[PDB]
Amino acid sequence: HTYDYDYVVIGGGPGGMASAKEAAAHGARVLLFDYVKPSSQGTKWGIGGTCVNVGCVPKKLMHYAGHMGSIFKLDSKAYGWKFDNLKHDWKKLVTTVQSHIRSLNFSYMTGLRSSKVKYINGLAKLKDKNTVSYYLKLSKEETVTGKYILIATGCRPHIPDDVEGAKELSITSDDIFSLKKDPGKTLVVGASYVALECSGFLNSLGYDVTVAVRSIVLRGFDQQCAVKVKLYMEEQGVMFKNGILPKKLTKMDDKILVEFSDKTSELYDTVLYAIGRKGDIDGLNLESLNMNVNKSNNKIIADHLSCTNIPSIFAVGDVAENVPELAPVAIKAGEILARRLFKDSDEIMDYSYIPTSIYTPIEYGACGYSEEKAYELYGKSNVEVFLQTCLAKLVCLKNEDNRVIGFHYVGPNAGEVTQGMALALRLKVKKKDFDNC
Amino acid sequence: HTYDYDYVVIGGGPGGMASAKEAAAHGARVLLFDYVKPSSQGTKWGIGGTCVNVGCVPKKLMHYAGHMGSIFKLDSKAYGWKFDNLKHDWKKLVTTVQSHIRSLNFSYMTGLRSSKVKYINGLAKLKDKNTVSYYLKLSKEETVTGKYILIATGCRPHIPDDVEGAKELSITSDDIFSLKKDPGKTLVVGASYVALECSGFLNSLGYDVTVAVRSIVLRGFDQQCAVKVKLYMEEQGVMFKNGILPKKLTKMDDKILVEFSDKTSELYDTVLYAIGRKGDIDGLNLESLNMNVNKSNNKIIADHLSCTNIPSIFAVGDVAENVPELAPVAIKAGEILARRLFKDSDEIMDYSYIPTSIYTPIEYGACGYSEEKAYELYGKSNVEVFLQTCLAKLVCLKNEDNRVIGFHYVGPNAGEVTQGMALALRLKVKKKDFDNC
Ligand SMILES: Cc1cc2nc3c(=O)[nH]c(=O)nc-3n(C[C@H](O)[C@H](O)[C@H](O)COP(=O)(O)OP(=O)(O)OC[C@H]3O[C@@H](n4cnc5c(N)ncnc54)[C@H](O)[C@@H]3O)c2cc1C
Ligand SMILES: Cc1cc2nc3c(=O)[nH]c(=O)nc-3n(C[C@H](O)[C@H](O)[C@H](O)COP(=O)(O)OP(=O)(O)OC[C@H]3O[C@@H](n4cnc5c(N)ncnc54)[C@H](O)[C@@H]3O)c2cc1C
Repeated sequence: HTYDYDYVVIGGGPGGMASAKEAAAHGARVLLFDYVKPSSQGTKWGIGGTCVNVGCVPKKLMHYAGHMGSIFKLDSKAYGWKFDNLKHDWKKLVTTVQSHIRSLNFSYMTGLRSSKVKYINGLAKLKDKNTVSYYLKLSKEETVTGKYILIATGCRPHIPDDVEGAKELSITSDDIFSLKKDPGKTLVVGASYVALECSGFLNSLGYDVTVAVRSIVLRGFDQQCAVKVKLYMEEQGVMFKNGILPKKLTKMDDKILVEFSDKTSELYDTVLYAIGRKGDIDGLNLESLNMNVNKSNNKIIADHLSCTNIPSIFAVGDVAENVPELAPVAIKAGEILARRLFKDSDEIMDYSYIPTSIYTPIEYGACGYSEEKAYELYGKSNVEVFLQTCLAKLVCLKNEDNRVIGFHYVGPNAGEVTQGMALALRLKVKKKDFDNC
Repeated sequence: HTYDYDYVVIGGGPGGMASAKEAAAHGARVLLFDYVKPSSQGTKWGIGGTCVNVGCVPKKLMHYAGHMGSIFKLDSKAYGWKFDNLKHDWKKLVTTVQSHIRSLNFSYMTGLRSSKVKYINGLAKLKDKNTVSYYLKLSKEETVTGKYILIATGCRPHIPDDVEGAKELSITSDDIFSLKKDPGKTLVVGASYVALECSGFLNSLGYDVTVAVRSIVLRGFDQQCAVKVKLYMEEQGVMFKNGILPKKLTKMDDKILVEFSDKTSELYDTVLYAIGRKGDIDGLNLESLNMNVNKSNNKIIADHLSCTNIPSIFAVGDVAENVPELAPVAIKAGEILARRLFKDSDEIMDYSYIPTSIYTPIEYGACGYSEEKAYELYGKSNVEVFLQTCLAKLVCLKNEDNRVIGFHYVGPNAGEVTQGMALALRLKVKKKDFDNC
């Protein structure tokens, strides 16, 4: 009618993509934007967003490389295997990782045209409630109109501005997976699942890794398991600086001089910041429409309907506040919105009992409620916990037939196990059913 | 005062163990026998039964050894890991395996007395409805009386008697996990999940294996997958002799000349039989009490309640007919019987939806009815199938909301995936649930 496109998505990640290929799968004409702003270290990559280029894919691949070395050094010789001169080539791992990422970048290209979604390689910005201005990447504007707009820009790794040298001298998850030079003696700053996973496979590869955590590691997860992971990581050679953080970074002849709140200065080889990520919003001119944005984390504020502060606009994925930063949790929410918008669907997003799996030296799969968080919502009185690397932790409700609220496992292949249990939780499994299984 | 014991258990395997302890855990005077008759190659072992000494445990340890290699060969180098002079010491592996097996041997021993279950290391024989005779291990016979008697003697590998030289020249699973000398060029006769697993890890270790099958592999599971597993094993270097079996085995300078039905005669270093296992009942004197036994496999015929024709005697584990040969399936079955007997329990053993995992080169975990099993039971119009190393087979009912009845996954970690999804099936999952997951 009087709109260039019915569906104008901003961001080519799993979410934005997942929704586009869905809106076009129901007739609607969809225009999709995706442009990778270079990292703080000038690193760039192809179409696919975070998960593919600097997330799940490269992360898991790296992990595997680290797990091999771990298997060789711990078990290999005990199981009758004999080998000589065991060494690891960093550049070989990267070339393999980056090679695979590129074969996906192309695999996703030939995917858009197949779904017939007009893809433009340019960074977009909000011109008007129904209009989207953009720059094709030289900068000359080009405007477009759409019946509905989706914001799926996700987030980008956060680096502190108050810390002198941090921004310029350190790297992030954005750079590590395509890093040319050897990581060398590495300092990892943060306690996220990313921070521990990175310092996790770096240590397994045989690097001098050191993690600086302000307070706790894996905040948001069950802390009885979090502590077991940290202890294990410490036994494997990962050293933690508890309560100490970098105050300033200085260059010293191809080495980084890090000064901690400790007043202690230990010069490292590579500094990696993984203190969290904040939504990529600053370039979307949102103040011009007074959108509901969370200042703390820079995310769009979205109701479960996925509707924004403005009726015309929507938000899905890592940009939405309180929405778990997972590839799958982002794909579905995008699928549903497409049906809500173009198939007159009545289904709404389900954010409960989604399983996450941290790929640390010792894996930690989690689905449902933490123990402590289950106490806040239901109280110790009404919450019962059971144990049942063969450790498993089941958190269930006292008052309603010990129905399982949460499930946590710190063991080999936790990712695999937790995924199955996740479906059992949705079917409202109960301890009764477990012991009798 | 009537009998010497309240409970007399013949068999020290998983089933016998689990039961005796559960019986003693509720106030019953329990006597338990266990005596490992030497293999056809004179191989003997400590207390714990099959799973521990010549089953699950060792099998899994061996597989893991082979798996390492497979990682070295296939993936190691691609991930930046370099090394020299890769070799495998068979002896080192057995000493590691056997060491662990012995650590368990002692664990269980100290466990029984810890649960106060009078244990005799003698092989038993039925004297009458509630009297058991046994011989210490010259001979003397000691009788003992019991209110309830349980037989849990499991099975032992089968070697054909019609084939000349087989019994004397060839080996079985009883032998391999403690084999002094190298297996060398190995011929594995049979297609059982044991048959494939063994030839699998032997192959992964780097031996010249050869599997002679009658017709099909893994009869009883979903053939669609059984074909995948065979194909993959072939690509990995396993040679299958289809529809060709040995008709005679001859000795020759430390090698064995195997003459096949093919009219072809080739020579191997080691010939392993895994064509199936038959219940160890022959020496129980059961035919004295006209027991109901399945003639083809020498198994006791069991009640849903684990009852024989003789109400004073019960049967559990692997000796019972149509009872799946899994360590867990024998424990739960042996623990219910105990409660049933000594704690007036009204509970019955459920056999449906029990998960198995085949540790072949490519793992294949299964749970629920097979595709052919489903059809014959429910009908093709009634049943629909859905397919997801990333592919899973779902066999669900058309008529009742596509409730899953069979889950088959051939992948990296089938065991884990199958285990989890197993519980889901018991909760009566639907394809509708899976799609939503
Ligand atoms: C190291 C790491 C490991 C992870 N591992 C896992 C895992 O194992 N499993 C899991 O489920 N999740 C994992 N995640 C999280 C997962 O990657 C994200 O939650 C998922 O990618 C969400 O995608 P999204 O569409 O919401 O945002 P994104 O995937 O980040 O997509 C946003 C895209 O839009 C583009 N863009 C941004 N701004 C603009 C603009 N204004 N104009 C045009 N284009 C723009 C960006 O280039 C970006 O590529 C991991 C994350 C990280 C960092
Ligand atoms: C190679 C192999 C691999 C396997 N892997 C797995 C697996 O991975 N997972 C799984 O769940 N299951 C596995 N199984 C099956 C599992 O081992 C059995 O199903 C389980 O051990 C059942 O034990 P049971 O107590 O019923 O009998 P058994 O374990 O065989 O116990 C019977 C015991 O009684 C003793 N006995 C026999 N006669 C007498 C006598 N008259 N007097 C005194 N004692 C006697 C025998 O010496 C024997 O030790 C495997 C089996 C094999 C052969």
